[PDB]
Amino acid sequence: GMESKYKEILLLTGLDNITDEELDRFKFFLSDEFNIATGKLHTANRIQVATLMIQNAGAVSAVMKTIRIFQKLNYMLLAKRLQEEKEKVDKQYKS
Amino acid sequence: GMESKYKEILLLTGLDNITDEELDRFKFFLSDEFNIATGKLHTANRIQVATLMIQNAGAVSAVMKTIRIFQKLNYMLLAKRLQEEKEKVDKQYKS
Amino acid sequence: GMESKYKEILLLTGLDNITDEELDRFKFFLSDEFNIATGKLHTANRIQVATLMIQNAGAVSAVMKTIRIFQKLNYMLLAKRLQEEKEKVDKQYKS
Amino acid sequence: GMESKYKEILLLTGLDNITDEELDRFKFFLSDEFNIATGKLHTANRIQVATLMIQNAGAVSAVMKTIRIFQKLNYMLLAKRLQEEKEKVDKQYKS
Amino acid sequence: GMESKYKEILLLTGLDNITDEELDRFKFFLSDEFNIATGKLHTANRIQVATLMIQNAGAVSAVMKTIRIFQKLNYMLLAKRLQEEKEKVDKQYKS
Amino acid sequence: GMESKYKEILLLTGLDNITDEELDRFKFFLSDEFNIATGKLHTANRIQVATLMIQNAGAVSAVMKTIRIFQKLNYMLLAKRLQEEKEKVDKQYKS
Amino acid sequence: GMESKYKEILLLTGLDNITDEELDRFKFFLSDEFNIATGKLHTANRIQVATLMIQNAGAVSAVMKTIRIFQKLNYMLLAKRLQEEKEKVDKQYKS
Amino acid sequence: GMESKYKEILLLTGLDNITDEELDRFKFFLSDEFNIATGKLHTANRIQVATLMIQNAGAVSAVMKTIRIFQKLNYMLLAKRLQEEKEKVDKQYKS
Amino acid sequence: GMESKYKEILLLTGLDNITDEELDRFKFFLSDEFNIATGKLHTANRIQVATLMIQNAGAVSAVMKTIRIFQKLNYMLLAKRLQEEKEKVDKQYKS
Amino acid sequence: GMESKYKEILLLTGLDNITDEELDRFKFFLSDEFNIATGKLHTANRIQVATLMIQNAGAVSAVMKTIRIFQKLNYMLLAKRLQEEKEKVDKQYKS
Amino acid sequence: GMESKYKEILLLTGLDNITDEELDRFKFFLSDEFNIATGKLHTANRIQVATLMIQNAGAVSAVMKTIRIFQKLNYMLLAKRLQEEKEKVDKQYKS
Amino acid sequence: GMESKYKEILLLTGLDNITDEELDRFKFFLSDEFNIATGKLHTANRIQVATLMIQNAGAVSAVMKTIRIFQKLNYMLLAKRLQEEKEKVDKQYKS
Amino acid sequence: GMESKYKEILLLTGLDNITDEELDRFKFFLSDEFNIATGKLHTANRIQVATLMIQNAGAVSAVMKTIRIFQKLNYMLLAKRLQEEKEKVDKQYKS
Amino acid sequence: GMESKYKEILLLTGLDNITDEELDRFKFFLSDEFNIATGKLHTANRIQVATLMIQNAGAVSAVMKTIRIFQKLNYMLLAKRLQEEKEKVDKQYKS
Amino acid sequence: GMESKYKEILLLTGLDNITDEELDRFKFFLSDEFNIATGKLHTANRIQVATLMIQNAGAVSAVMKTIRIFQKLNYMLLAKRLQEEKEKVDKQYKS
Amino acid sequence: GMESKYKEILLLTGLDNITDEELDRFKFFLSDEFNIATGKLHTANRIQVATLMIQNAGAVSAVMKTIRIFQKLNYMLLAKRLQEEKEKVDKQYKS
Amino acid sequence: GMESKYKEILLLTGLDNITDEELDRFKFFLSDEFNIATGKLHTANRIQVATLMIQNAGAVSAVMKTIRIFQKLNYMLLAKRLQEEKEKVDKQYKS
Amino acid sequence: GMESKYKEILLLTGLDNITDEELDRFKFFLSDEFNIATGKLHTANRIQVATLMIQNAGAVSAVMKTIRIFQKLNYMLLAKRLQEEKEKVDKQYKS
Amino acid sequence: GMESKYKEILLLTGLDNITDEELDRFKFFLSDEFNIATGKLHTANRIQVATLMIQNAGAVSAVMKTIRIFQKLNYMLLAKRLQEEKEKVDKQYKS
Amino acid sequence: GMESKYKEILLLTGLDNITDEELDRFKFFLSDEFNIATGKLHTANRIQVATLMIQNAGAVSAVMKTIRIFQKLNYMLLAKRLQEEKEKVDKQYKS
Amino acid sequence: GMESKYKEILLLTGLDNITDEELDRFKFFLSDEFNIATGKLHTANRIQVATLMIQNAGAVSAVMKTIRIFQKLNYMLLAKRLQEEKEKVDKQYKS
Repeated sequence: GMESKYKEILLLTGLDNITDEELDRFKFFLSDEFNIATGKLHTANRIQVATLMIQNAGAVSAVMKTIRIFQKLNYMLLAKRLQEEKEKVDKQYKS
Repeated sequence: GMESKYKEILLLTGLDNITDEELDRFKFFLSDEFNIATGKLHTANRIQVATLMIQNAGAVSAVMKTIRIFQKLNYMLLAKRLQEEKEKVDKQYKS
Repeated sequence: GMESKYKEILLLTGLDNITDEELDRFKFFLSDEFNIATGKLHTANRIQVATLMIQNAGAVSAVMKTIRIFQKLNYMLLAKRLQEEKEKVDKQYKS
Repeated sequence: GMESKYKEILLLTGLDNITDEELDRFKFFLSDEFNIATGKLHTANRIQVATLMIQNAGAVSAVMKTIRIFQKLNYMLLAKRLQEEKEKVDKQYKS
Repeated sequence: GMESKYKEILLLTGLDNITDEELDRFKFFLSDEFNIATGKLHTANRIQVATLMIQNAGAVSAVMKTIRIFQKLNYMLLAKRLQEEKEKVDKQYKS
Repeated sequence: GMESKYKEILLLTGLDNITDEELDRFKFFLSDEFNIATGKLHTANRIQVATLMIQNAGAVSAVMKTIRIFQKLNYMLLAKRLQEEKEKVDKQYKS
Repeated sequence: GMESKYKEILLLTGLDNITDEELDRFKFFLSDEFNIATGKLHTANRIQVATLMIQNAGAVSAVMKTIRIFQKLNYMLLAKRLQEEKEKVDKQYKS
Repeated sequence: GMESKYKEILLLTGLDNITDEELDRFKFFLSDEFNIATGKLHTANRIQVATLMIQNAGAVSAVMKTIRIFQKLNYMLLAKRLQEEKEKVDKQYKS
Repeated sequence: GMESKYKEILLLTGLDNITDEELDRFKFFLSDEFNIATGKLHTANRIQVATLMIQNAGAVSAVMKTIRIFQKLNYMLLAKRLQEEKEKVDKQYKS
Repeated sequence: GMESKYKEILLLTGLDNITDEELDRFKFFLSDEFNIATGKLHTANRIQVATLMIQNAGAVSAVMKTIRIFQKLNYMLLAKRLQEEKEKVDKQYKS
Repeated sequence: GMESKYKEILLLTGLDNITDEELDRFKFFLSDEFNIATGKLHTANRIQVATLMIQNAGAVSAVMKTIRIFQKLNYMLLAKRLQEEKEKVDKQYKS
Repeated sequence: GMESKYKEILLLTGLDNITDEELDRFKFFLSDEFNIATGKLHTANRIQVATLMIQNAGAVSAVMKTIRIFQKLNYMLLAKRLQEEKEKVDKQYKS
Repeated sequence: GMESKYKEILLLTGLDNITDEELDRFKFFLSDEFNIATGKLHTANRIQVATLMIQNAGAVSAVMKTIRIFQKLNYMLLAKRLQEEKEKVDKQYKS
Repeated sequence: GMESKYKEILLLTGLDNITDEELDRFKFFLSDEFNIATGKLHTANRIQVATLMIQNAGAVSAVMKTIRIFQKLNYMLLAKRLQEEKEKVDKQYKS
Repeated sequence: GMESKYKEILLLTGLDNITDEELDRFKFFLSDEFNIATGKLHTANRIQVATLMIQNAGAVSAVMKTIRIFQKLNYMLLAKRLQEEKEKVDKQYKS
Repeated sequence: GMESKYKEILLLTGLDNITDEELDRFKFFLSDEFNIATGKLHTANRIQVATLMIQNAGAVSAVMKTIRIFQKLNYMLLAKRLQEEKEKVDKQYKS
Repeated sequence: GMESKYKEILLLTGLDNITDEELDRFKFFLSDEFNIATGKLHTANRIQVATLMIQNAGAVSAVMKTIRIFQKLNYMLLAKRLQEEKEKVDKQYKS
Repeated sequence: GMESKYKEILLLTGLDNITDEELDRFKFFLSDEFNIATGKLHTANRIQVATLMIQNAGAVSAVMKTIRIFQKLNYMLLAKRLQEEKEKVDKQYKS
Repeated sequence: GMESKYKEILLLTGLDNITDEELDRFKFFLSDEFNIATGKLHTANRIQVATLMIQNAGAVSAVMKTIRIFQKLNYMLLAKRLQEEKEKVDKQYKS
Repeated sequence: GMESKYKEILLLTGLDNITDEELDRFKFFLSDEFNIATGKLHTANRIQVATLMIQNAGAVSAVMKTIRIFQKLNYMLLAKRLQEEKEKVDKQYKS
Repeated sequence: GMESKYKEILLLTGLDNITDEELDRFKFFLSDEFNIATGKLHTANRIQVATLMIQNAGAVSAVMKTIRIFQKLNYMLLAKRLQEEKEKVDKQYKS
């Protein structure tokens, strides 16, 4: 169930709140944290980006490295919100 | 039929009468009343904004929260007009 | 033959004269007059919109409800032109 | 007959009213409610999605979990409409 | 001879005018009107679908239930055309 | 007579409702429940598959293990339908 | 002479109109109505099947049980046609 | 010799120019013009179809009813070509 | 000499032009026109079939009942050819 | 040879010079001039459209009705070019 | 009389229900249970096989070893049926 | 070749020399000289405007009516230049 | 020896190079050139076809009429090759 | 050997370098140069197309008419390449 | 029983969760781990791929090398899931 | 008795588990291990193949060379299963 | 090799250096130099434009007419650069 | 033994690694290297193709001409692999 | 003794290695080398064929003409093997 | 093993990192380095492109010419990365 | 890791701090330092500009030539900041 909650955190809170140019910055910094080939990243939307991130690193490190890339882009609000949702889920299932 | 009348109130009277900068203020205050992800709000036009509002909260609370956000922006004329159209429709179908 | 004339009225006079944003308003008000599922309306062009309207309500009520939706959008010129073409065809075949 | 009515609710009201990107979000959240292998979900259309949902969980829990996934995606209008149609059918055959 | 005319109505007017996705919707709603096993419906074309419908319910109830399923799919134009052809044949041989 | 009813359940309800790829999955899981040599399973159709299953395990355990393999393939609808038909026949002749 | 007419009904109308897979379904359901050993049914053609049916139950119960097995296979058209030919012969010689 | 020329017209001009799906439509409309049992039509190729048509109605009415069925399928080009070849042969031997 | 000509008509034109399955249909319908015991018909070839037909009914009624059985099997071409050869011989010796 | 020249006029000059949306308008107006079932028109390309037009009305009336439909779509340049090529071929072979 | 009943069990229930390839498997496993020379088994039919089995081991051990060879071939249905008939005869005459 | 020269006159001299607001005036006066649907004019650039003008009236009347619309907008310099280029081409090819 | 060379031409070059469907076309056109009864042609292979052709018309007219039937089937390559081999043998023994 | 070189020219240089839509144009223009029945052309691939062309006109006129059809489709590069390879082979064996 | 559990792991968890393009990558990397001839891999589906893998290396090394190839394709989620299911089965039967 | 057990291993485990194409590969590699004339191998089934192998090399070397040929065909699963059954029988009778 | 160098000149130097609106001007002037149907030009990118130009006129006249069209559009810099690269290649291979 | 090794090279390495369309190209080029009649090549599989090649030219020239035909089809990898296996066998037995 | 060795060469190596269709080709070419009446060849098996060949020409010319007929059928492998065995026997007894 | 490493370099590092338009440029420059027919390149994806490159030139020259084509497209980063991976593998296995 | 740090320097410090007109000056001076085709530069944003710079020259020379172009534009502050970040990274990883 923690997989599903990290899917909702990653897609619904994280990727849905960034704009299109911010999505292009995010795809510009995916290849330095994930070892994902950029040739399918180049035209992906938010759902395919979440599918490549969860598929290529797991949901836990997908959300954690999403926080890391959002801190690379100086998006302190969204990184703070993903840490709040992530700690609510870690409180939810790790306790 | 009340759904269609609230669609005409929301799009035709409400959103079509605000300008582009006023639309950007409106999108700036959508996220505090609707729980809509802003990443698709950022480049939406009036029709897509009405589609996200009606889709994400229903037409009744969409128009009512439109009145509320227009009162947050001190647009007393448009909020008064949406209350007039809304009470004409509530008189039309609720009686 | 009246089917073909109402096809020419609907596509050639009606839908071809509205712009793209006006087409999006038109698709925003199709679901309140036609019981058409919007999931295929969302990316349709004018030909597919005319195909769904004629397919889902017939050409006669398709053109008549096109006049009705154009009067919902306050497009009095195009609604007047569709009534002129529609009465020329009704004069043509109904007499 | 309740199977057929839940088929009409699921395909006609539920899946036909969501767009293509919303369908991709829906497929992104099918695997957390259904235990359906995603490799055939990835290129399915609405009919094949309804066939996998009804085939893999039954029509009743298919429509009920459709309401649940639509509430995960914050689609309160479509979830409300599926609850209205579902309660009309449960009133129709359960009474 | 009425069998042959209902074959021409069913295949030529009815099934040949629906598209491929509409054929998949039609096959999705065959099992609720015909008691036909879907395992051979899944890859059938229009001719094999007409053969299973006429074979499994007769041509008269095949065309009549084709009108019924087309009214389930909100295809009012094709259902109206099948009622026009069906009443021309019933006028042709029943009178 | 119970042999004939389980033949109608197995062939008519069970095997006729699965598609061709689902039949290939079913043949892929026959060898783990039946001790049937796969060399004649590889090109069999539904009738020859039913003949090898009834011939190699009897009709009762053929239908019961059909329910078991359909539950291995997560086909809850068809397994539920075979349990409904099987309990109608067990009610029919065992009572 | 009624024997010859039931031979023409059974072979010419009944068995010649079913296909090869339908013939295999028919042979799959012969053993539940006729007490015929299946070891010679397995490779028979339509003429040998008619010879075993007429030889093992008579032509009258052969055609009547052919109608019964065709109603087991949901072949309502062919069962209706065999009842029409059978009642034309029973009208022909029984009156 | 007219038999051989109508064989060349039927097989070489008529049946060889229709595709496979058009052949299945043709077999779907053979049973309404020829009184041929469909159970051997179902898997026949063009040569066996020509053999059943010439065998069951003669070559002259075989080609003439081929023109009639091609006009049922709205194949005006092939029906026109078969009338041209048929009138060249009737000019060839009838004069 | 008319006996020899009807032998050539029966064996050379009639029985040699039907195939093996058509020969089995012919043997299936010999017992209704000839009062021939089928136990020697079951493995006969065309020459032994002609010997039993000419031996058991004479050559004239053998060829005439061959035309009758070929019209029972809807073989209008071969029945027409046997009537043409039979009328050439009846013209040859009866005039 | 005039058939081949009208094929080159129809495919090479006529259909190859219209764009994809213009092809969809053309398919939208094929059903009013040709009695072609639209269910195969819906996904056809230019070659299959030319095959259905030449197959269903002949090449001469195919090109002439192509000029007529291009004049329905106000494509005066392409209709003028098809009349120029058509009159060059009619000058070529009719004189 | 028990000899005759075991003859009816062996030939009528046992050997008549196996197919030709199953008969060849049965002959392939006769030489390991009966000490029968295979040179006359190689072209025998079911009657000659039953004659060699009853002649070479008696009817009782013929039927019992038939059950044993059918259990070698995993034919649990036919072995179960031969045990049912064998126990009906042993109940019939041994009690 | 005169078609190409009028294309160079229309696009290169005529439409490329007017500004964006002048292009919007030009599109505002296209519908009174060309019978072009304005819904695609509304967002066209100079190349698409030239394509709709040449496509919908030919190059000769396209350039001549371009001169006429430029004289409606009081653009005497550009209308004079298009008459100079047009008379250089008419001198070039008409003499 | 010319008989043997025409046997090698007919079987080895002619009949061995045509496929199975082409062999069925060839058998479909044997009866118009050879007066061979088709009832043994229907299941013959290439060797039996060559035996009936050489037996029923001689090897010389067998190969020459093979060229003629191959020219009826528009097989210009194989007819050209049989004319080349036939003229090599006629050069070989006729000179 | 010239046959083999023209096979390599036709298949390897000619047909392998055209795409799928270009192959459909090529099949659309085969019937005007070859007298090949289109019913087997409709689903052929490049190898079967080369087999029908070489089989129905020889390799020399097959390649030469391939150049002619490629010049009908304005494929000057591939027609030039086939003329270069064809003249290299004609230089190779004709000199 | 461990064979059956590794079949369910390989087909149900492993191959059913990868998409079609991912299946083509998987087939692209089968030949480097299995010594399987690719000529039958090229058009196989998931069931035939699982049959060739289990047939050509056993189920244990089939699943283990499936994990290895999924780690070659950087599919860490599916490789982790196959290691979880594989260790649940090794815990299930190895302990 | 070891002869009978190796017969059950060879036919039941070995040859019955390979498919038809795998049987043709097996027959393709029989002649390199057995000195069996292939002219009777070419149309044999599994029982006749087992009869020629046991007849021509004995059951022990028949099963052992079956393992060897299955290892030539890279069928490691079936070769492993035949070694398991062979070592169970060698444990059974050699100890 | 000169073909490859003119491909690099045309795509890399010529078409890659023009913008999107300049590409639309270029496509607007392709039809006056190439006899290319514009219906596939309308949505092509630079690679498909280069493929249609090289395919429809050869690489040499493709680059030379590219220089000519660039001089029609007054692009003296790019036409000068294509003449410089073209003369470097003509110096490279023509000397 | 060299015959067996060249059989394993030809079937296992050579023909099993080419796909089905590549097999059809291979059969298209067999007739230019082997003097094999194509009428049995047309429906052969890889085993029958290897049987005709080894039967009609020997295994040594079969593998060597397989390398030659694979170099005609530009399959440098498979031709290189067959030369590697062929030189391993020639090293194995020729030294 | 040379008679016996040529019997073993002819029957065991030569005739036993050809298939049934190849035996029919061989019988088709026996009459051109042996002056054997074909009426007993038509149903002979390999042993009776060897008996007629050795009886009608001696064993030496029987084997030598067997090589000659196998070279007529392009069976270079079997002709080479018969020459190898024949030269081993001629080395065995002639030296 | 070097073949597998160059497969991983070519597909995983090289082709997966280029986008779709870059893939179309790559396919535009494949025909100048590989002698691959472009008709199957035109719709290939990255896996089929890698299969044609490795199949048509080997993996070593496939990767090396991939570096060469990437240097033709000025992709210095990807060419540098393929040289780094290629030298890591050449260090891995060549040392 | 130095690649990622130079990506953050180039995009985050360098390109994000210049305005839109300064970005147009930067694109105006990219073609003199990078050999990048300007046709895709013309509408690129900062992310696509960074992708073309890093893709076309590497990250190190991308940042260094960014400093060089910023010194061409007299942007001494941003060039100084990029030298400070670049020397912090060169201190970070080069020491």
